[PDB]
Amino acid sequence: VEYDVFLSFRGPDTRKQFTDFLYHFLCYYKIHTFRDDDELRKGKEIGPNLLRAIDQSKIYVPIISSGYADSKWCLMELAEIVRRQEEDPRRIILPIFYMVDPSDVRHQTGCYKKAFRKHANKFDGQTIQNWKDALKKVGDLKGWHIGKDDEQGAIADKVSADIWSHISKE
DNA sequence: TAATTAATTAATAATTAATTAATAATTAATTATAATTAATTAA
Repeated sequence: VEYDVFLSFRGPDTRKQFTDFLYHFLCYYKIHTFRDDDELRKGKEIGPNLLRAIDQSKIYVPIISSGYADSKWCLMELAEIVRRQEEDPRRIILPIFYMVDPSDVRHQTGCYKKAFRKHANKFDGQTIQNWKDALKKVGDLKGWHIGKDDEQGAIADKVSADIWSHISKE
C-alpha cells in the first residue's frame, strides 16, 4: 500500500527514452513503483508529494544521465536523498550511470563544468559546495554502466531482479 | 597549434497565465404595409 521504490531522473532526456519501459517492466513483478512528472515549481519544495514519498520509499534508485546537473530541482532533491540515507543505513542506493563516464561524476568536470559555471552567479557560495559534496559520494557505490552498444533491454531484466531479490528474500 | 579550465563583457523561440479585441449567424419568437380579384350598394 506504500512505496517500496522511488526513482529520479532528468526531464526531457530519459523520460520516454528508457526509464519508461524500466518503470513498466517493473510493474510485472508485483511491486508498487513511484515515478513523477509534475514540474512542481509551486513554491520551492513541495511537502505532501515528494517529501512524503521520500520517507516512505525503501530503495532509492536514481538514474544519473548526461544533463542531470542543470535542472535546479534535481540536484537539491538528490541532496535530500543521500543525506537521509546517511542517517539510517537500513536502506540502500543503486545508481545507474547512463551514456556518461563514471569519472565525470566524482569531480563535476567535463560535461558539468558549463553547468556550474552559471549556477554560481545565483545561489549561495556554500549551497553549491553542499551539492558537490553529495553528488560525489553517489559516484562511488556499485552501478551498471550502460555503454553505447549495451542492450537497453537485457540490462532492464538483469537490474530488475536485483531489486526483486532484496524483497522476496528480505 | 589544438585543447580545456579560469575572470569579464556581449545578443529568438516557446509556452505558462491575466485581460481586452469578431457580429457573424441561425434558430425560437415579437410588431408594422401595399394592392388585386369577387360580390352588393349609391350617380
